[PDB]
Amino acid sequence: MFNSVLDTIGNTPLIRLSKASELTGCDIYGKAEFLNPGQSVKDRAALYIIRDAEKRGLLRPGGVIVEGTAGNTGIGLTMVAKALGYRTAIVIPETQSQEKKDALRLLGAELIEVPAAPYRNPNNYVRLSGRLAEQLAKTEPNGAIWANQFDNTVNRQAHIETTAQEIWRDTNDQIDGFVAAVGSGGTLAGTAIGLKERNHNIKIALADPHGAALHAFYTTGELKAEGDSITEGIGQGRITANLEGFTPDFSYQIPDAEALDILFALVEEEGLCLGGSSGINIAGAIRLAKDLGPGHTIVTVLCDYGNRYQSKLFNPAFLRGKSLPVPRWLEEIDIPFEG
Repeated sequence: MFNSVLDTIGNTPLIRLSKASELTGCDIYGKAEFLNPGQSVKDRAALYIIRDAEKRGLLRPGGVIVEGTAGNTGIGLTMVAKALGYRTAIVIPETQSQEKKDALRLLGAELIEVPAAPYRNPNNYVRLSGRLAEQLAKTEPNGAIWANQFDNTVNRQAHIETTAQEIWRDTNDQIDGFVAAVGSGGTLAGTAIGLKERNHNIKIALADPHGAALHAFYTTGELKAEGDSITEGIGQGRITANLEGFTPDFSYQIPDAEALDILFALVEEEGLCLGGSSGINIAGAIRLAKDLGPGHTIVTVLCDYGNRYQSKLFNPAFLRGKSLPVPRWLEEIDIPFEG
């Protein structure tokens, strides 16, 4: 029933979050986007972006897709590209986890590592990937397109047409609230459009880590960032094109300790080891449940696995340096060798 791995993208299950549901008197669920074949939520935008470039005649067999990505979008793009007969040129900051870079080279991406840089600096990997697409388009006979996830609204469109419909159908029209953190804004803005189209009374919440500017913008009008977060995949300092015209009904600023407490307990109590953005998202789902009151159904997103972030998110020495909680179980049996 599946002609290729592309047919396994999406249609992900809702997993009940036991301790969060018990604490709030609500039914809280996390959408298991980590069960996508590329192992993250980004498979959805990756498919839609490449299909859009095809339908517009911008990609011909053997063409190249260029993207500035911290990793997940690169993995999703290269998987879809190889299945459909295209190539990828991936600009990634050199600071990202080795596990992510290896996955990209194993899948066949052409990998270009650059130093980390704030968006203000033109050598920021996103702005730089735009100029790389412009450069390669001059010499690629089969096309060279800029995926441009942050500002290509086909990203948002993927979540309008798939994520929101799956959530609407899987909760049997009973969902009361949806909450997610923002990177490009595709997940939150797109799911919100699709959910509110189905029921304008659904409440939408932003979950924002320290060091992002979006909570301040929506609540005070100022794009002001304070502190920093060790979570990765999220944290946005400008209104991207995917965020254009979006306003959340609730907005929460989640400190790292709150998200990590949830993540560490989820490993031990519920057998789930998830990335930093999932801790921010579940923390926001609990906040939303408290504002709505008991008896409601809330859905958030479990964006990727915790594996790829062990050296920081689950590292005692690194966490202690930032005064963050430490996984208790990472803090002497006689082996019964014979002879």
